[PDB]
Formats: sequence, C-alpha cells, structure tokens
Amino acid sequence: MKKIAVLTSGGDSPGMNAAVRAVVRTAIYNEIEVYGVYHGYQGLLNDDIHKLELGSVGDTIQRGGTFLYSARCPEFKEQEVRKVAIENLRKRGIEGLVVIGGDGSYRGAQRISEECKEIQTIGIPGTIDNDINGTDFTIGFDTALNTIIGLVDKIRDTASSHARTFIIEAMGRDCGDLALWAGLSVGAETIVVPEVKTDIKEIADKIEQGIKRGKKHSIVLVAEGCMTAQDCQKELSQYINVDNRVSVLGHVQRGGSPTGADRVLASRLGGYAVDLLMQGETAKGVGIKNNKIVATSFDEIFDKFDYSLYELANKLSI
Amino acid sequence: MKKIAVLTSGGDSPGMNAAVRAVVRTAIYNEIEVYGVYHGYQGLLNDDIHKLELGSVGDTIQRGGTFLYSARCPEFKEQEVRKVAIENLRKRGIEGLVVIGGDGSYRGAQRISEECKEIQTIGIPGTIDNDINGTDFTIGFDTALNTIIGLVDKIRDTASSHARTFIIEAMGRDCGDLALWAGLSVGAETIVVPEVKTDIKEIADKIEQGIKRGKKHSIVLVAEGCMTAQDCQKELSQYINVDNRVSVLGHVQRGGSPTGADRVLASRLGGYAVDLLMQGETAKGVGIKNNKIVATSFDEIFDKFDYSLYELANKLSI
Repeated sequence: MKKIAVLTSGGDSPGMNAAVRAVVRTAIYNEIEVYGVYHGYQGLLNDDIHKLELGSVGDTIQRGGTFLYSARCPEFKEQEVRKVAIENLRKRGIEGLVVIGGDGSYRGAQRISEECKEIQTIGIPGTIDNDINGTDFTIGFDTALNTIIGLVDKIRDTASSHARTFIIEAMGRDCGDLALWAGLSVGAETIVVPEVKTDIKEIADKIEQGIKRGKKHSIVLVAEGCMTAQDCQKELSQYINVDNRVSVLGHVQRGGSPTGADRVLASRLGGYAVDLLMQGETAKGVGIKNNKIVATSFDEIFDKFDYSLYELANKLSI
Repeated sequence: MKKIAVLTSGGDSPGMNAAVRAVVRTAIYNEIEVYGVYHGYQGLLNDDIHKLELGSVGDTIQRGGTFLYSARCPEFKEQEVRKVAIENLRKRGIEGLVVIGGDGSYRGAQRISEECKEIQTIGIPGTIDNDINGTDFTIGFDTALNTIIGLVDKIRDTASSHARTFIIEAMGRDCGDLALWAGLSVGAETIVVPEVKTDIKEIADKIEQGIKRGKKHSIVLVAEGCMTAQDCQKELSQYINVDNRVSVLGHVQRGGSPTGADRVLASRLGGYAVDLLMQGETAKGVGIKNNKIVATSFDEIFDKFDYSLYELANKLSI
C-alpha cells in the first residue's frame, strides 16, 4: 500500500470534505501518496484523477459539500464500463480506493474489489439518510438534524400568528430517523415516518383536539419516505381545516458547514479507512457502532428504528 | 410513586430545560404530579417548590439555560441543613426527586437518598464538562462544542490578516474532551489538555516551523484545566514571537439553544429518569453508554480520555 485514491459519490452530505481531508493527511502522514478522483465515479472513467498534497485539503474541514465533485454514473452498473475505471487506477499504480457516500456508492466499490483483487476498497458513510448498516450514525445526520431545527425556527419567526400548522418535509429517503430526531427536537406534535402506520384521522384528531384548545402553533414533521408535504396537507383537509405553511425543506439540508459531531466523525473514519488499507483489508464499510469505530463487510452491509424514541416523542407533546 | 420533584443545579448547560420538559411531561403522562424546585438546592431549603403543569414547560425545549433557576448552596454540605430540605419535600408527600446538573449536584442527591429511604433520587448529567462517570456524553457537550466552533469562526472572520495565532480557551474544568473535540473540528494545530504532557517548546517549535512556512493562521485550543490562555501566551513568548488574539471564551459556552444532539439526549434521559422512579430505583445517575441508555450507581459514579483521537487531531495538522 503506497498509492491511495479517494472519491465522493452520490447526494452530498456535510463532513464529506472533513472526511477527505482526514484521508489525505493520514495517508501522507504514513508516506502514502494520494490521488483525488474528481466528479465521483464519472471522473473515475474520465480519468479525472489528481495527486493531492497536504495543502490541497487546507481550509476544508468546515467546508460544506465536496471539493472533488460528485456525479451520478448509472452506466457504472456495467462490468464493461467498470473495466475502464479499473484500468485508469491500475495504470497509475493505485492499490487502494476510498469511497465516501451512500450505500449506492458502496456498491461499485464492492464491484471493484471482486473484479480486481489488487485494488483494496473501503467505504465511508457520507450521507444524511442514516440508512447504512453497521453504523449507528452517518456523516451528515447531525448537521441535517440541526439544519432542520434551524429552518423550522425561521419559519416560526417569519410567520404571522394565524397559521398554526407547519407541515414540514424532512429528507430521510426510506429512513425515519431525521424526521424523528428533528420532530422531537422542535417539539413537533406529530411525526410521520415509513416505520409507523400513519393514522391521519388520529393526527388531525390531535391538531383539532389541541388548537381550538388554545396553543400557538402545532408542527408536523414528515419523512419524505412516507409522503410529500403536499400529500399530507391534502390528506389532512379531508378531515379538518388546515391550509397553513407546507414547507418543503429539500436540498438546503445537504448544504452548510458540518457540525462538530460530523467533523469529528468524518475525521475519525477517514483516518480509520486509511489504517484498514494499511492493514491489508478490503470491501468493508467503516462506521461507529456502540460508540466503537468499526468495520463491516459490504456483504453484511447489504444482507434500526427506535419505536421507543418515537413513542417518547409523542409522550412529550401534551 | 405519585409526587416527583425536579431541580437544576450547578453551572447551567444547554438542554437543561429540554430535560425538565421531559421529566414534567413523562411524569404527568404517567399520572404523577410534578413539582418545580426553583433556585437549585437553595430553593429546596427556602421551600421554593411549585407544582408544574403540561403548559409550564411549553416553549422550553429550545430554551438555553434553566427556567427553574440554579443556585450555589455550599451550606448543603451539612447534615443539619439538609434535614430542613428533606422536610420541605417530606411535608408535601414527594417520594422522588430528580436532579439535573454536575457530579457536584449528584452528591447532595446521594445524601438525601441515604438520609431518607422514602425519597428516591435520580441524577441526570446536565453539564458541559463531559466529566461524569457512566455516560460517554453529558447534556451540553455537543452544544458547547458547536459554540466554540462558532466563536472560533467569528474571531477568524473579524480578525485582520496579520495576527496568525489564536490562543483559544475552552471550558472543560478538569476534562480535555471539549478542547480535543473543538480543536479537531476547527483544525487547530495544537491542543493543550490536562491528560497530555504539554511541551510548550515543541508547540512554538511547530508554529515557528509552519508559519514562516507560509500558512494563514494557526490556532491553539487550551483546556482551562491545563492553563489560562494568558498563561500560555506568556509561556509561548518565552520561546517565540506571538502576541496575537488570546481569546478567553468563557460563559458564552453555557448559553444558547441546545443543539439537536442535546435536545434528544436530554429528552431521553428525562424520560428514563421518570421510568426509574416508577420502577422503584434510587441513587443512580442516568446516561448514555455504548449507545445504550443506562443507569449507574452514585457509588460507581464517584469510585476517559481518547489519546488515539488526540494523536489523530495532531496527525491532521500538516
């Protein structure tokens, strides 16, 4: 192990740069040369690979996004396309590749490992979802969680006193953790997640039953996995009156400076990814499980939801 | 268990109100009456106890500080004084007391348990330190961590291009986690903590050795446990020239809206504290250990430092 590459792939998340920075510095510290792959797996084909120095990742820990870019490369689902990528790395003496992104990102990294016993592959969970196996938390969750708090607080502050219903869409893809954690945190009355059977009757039954009962605003956080915010405001008229702010947060959730939580988390897993390459390991996803940094096979990673915390969230809304 | 009291005690931390809110709501949910003790243990003597309704803790999750106040009550170190406190609770039918604060706060709660087998006591770690046993993290750490990031980012942005040294004092009392976590996160070159022998020669040896080597600013984070920021700027002239921003962050670190991390954490432990009272337990501190919510005896609580992460922090500064 003397030449490592690194890419970022899929929807961007806060701390991606922190993660890269950690890989670069750790590797270089261990007298390993490091190559920045630009535009995700697209760049891996386009041969958009470039050596990185210590200074190449100066003034990035705090950076939102990814400075190596990310692409969508659906064509990478094809052995024959992948053969080109593999060569681009194979021609430059790169024996290891690190990959920062979703469980999607991980896929192609597993492919490369299977399809080339030379190139070691390692996966780092740079994503907002929280939806990766073998990690309690992913890089971007905490930041996203705080973005939503922040956005929610704004809507409150910029709204008039009439609208007493904020139907807020959180970006979980198929995992309700963000919505749960953000719901709890903003004192949402109702939280709508894939993992719990959503009783819209009961939900309006509780807005009606506490807002002609004299509070200031009620908020409904919604996991995008469950439904759109427009779908829920439709679904909620069909019992009671609410036609008030339906906020579709979206991609702002992916921007912004990572929080402390993600900077450290990213840094730790970027370092650990490099160690594992030095220790000759391959095709694993790193993460944090039971406050221990760990590695988990892409096998196990492809082959959960705190209903207690959900139940608690509800216990805490009057 | 039908009457519970709750207080906040010691230096205030973000999420204290969240914690209270959780106790109140959970208790009431379980048809337990709940009494707000005002001004810490002082109020416990002064008999400044007052029933709390669901609405008494509306619009508090996000609140910085504590709305029941906190006092310093050194006199509480005296059996005879405590006898009064105990009676105040004992006269109103309160069989359980919940206490949100430092390991100091916990002390007197253990006393009360020993000194009155009627009153169940439970401790919740509302503090910035991280310095309580049987919890990986305390309520306020994450917020503090992010405050420091934020403060550090400001100083940067409001400084001129000359001063290339920011000697920043972080509030850990005797524990270097904040300084470590904040140092890492702001890309500090040097981190000064109680737990590592601090080689001031080597430190300036590295500012001198990278700043006439052409970077923009270097930052030194300092655990207040180790030394003052003024002491370190003195200690650092005594080899090399630096007479640049020595920022003494202080009590701002204790203000501000808890982050998501602490709102959830607080909420979870406030709920769990109430459960444990219902389950007839006593004289335990709750916390989160290995991503499991747990309880730990005040015994064990009175009878650690990731040098690997410290070592990593350094690996990542050029």
